[PDB]
Amino acid sequence: PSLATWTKSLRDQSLEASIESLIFLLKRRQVTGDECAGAIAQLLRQVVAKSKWHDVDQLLYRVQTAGARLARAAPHEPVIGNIVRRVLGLIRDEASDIASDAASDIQSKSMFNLLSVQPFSVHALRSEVMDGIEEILDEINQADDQIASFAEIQIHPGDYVLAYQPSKTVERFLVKAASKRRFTVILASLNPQPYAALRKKLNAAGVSTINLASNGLMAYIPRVNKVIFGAKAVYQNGGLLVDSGACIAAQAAHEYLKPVIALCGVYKFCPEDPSDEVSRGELTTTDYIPPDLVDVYLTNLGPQTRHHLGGIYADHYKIEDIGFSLQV
Repeated sequence: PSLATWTKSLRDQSLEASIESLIFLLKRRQVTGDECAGAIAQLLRQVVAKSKWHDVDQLLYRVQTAGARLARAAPHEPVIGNIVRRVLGLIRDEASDIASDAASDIQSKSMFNLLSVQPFSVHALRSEVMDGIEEILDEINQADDQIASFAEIQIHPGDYVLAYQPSKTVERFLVKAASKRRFTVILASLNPQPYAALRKKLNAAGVSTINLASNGLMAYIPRVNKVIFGAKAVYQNGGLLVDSGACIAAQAAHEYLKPVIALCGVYKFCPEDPSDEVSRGELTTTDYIPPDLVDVYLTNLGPQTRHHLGGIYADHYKIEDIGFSLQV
C-alpha cells in the first residue's frame, strides 16, 4: 500500500510476501526513481537474511533470481539492475580466521558440528553481506548530499544556470549552492508556473529564478553560463538516460560552448552499453544523450570526465555480474 508501510513490515513479514508487495508497488508505480534503488537494497538484504542457501553459489542465485523478478516488474527502471549487480559484487568480495585453520574450517562447514548450533561459515558470511548491503543503502541515501557538496566548485558568483526539468538531486544541488553562492537559475521544460516550491526556496536563499517560454529555449541558451541535468542512468560509453527534450537542450548548449553537467550518483551507473532502444530514445518519456554532448559527470565522488568512467565502473562492478540481462 505504501513504501513506508512496506519498509516496516519487511522484518516481520515472510520473504515472499515482501518481494510480492514490492513487485506490486513497482507495477502500480507508487514507487519510482531513486527511492526505488533503496527499496531494492532493503529487499535484497532480506533475501540474504531469510532465503535458504548454504554456499555463495546458492546465495548468488537467490539474489539474482529475486533481482530479476523486481527488474521485470519495472523494466523502465534501470537502477534496479545496478543495485542487484552491486549486491552480487559485494557477495563475491566477502566470499573471497576460522577458515584458514584446517580444523576450524572443517568444523565450521559442518551442519551437524557444535559450531552450527546452518553451518558457521554460512552465518559469518551472511552477517558480513547484510552489513555491506546496509552500506550500499547509506551510499544511495547520501548520494544527493555528496553530489551537492561539490556545488561551490561547479557554480560561481553571478552564474546563469540553466536547469532542465530539475529532479530532486538537482534541487538539492541548487539549494546547497545557494547557501554559498549568489547566482541565477533558469528553469526550462519543453514539456508544458512550474516548480513553484523550488523557486520559492531558491528566492529565499538569495537566488534569482527565471522562467523560460517553451519556444524560447533555443534563443536563450547563449545567455546562460552552464546547463545542468539529472541523469536517470549513465552508460559505459558515457551516454545518459534523461528526461525527454534534454538532448535538444544539450545540443544547443554544446553549439554555444556551454558546459553540460550531468548530476549522477554512482549507483545510477549502468555497466552496459546503451541498447539500441535507448539510442532511439524509445525507452515515462526519456531521451538519450550521447557522450559527445556531455562535459562533466558530477558524482558523489566528484566531477568526472568520460575518461574517468572506466575506473569507476571497475571499482564498483565485477565482470561476472555484468554483461547479461537479469531474467527469470
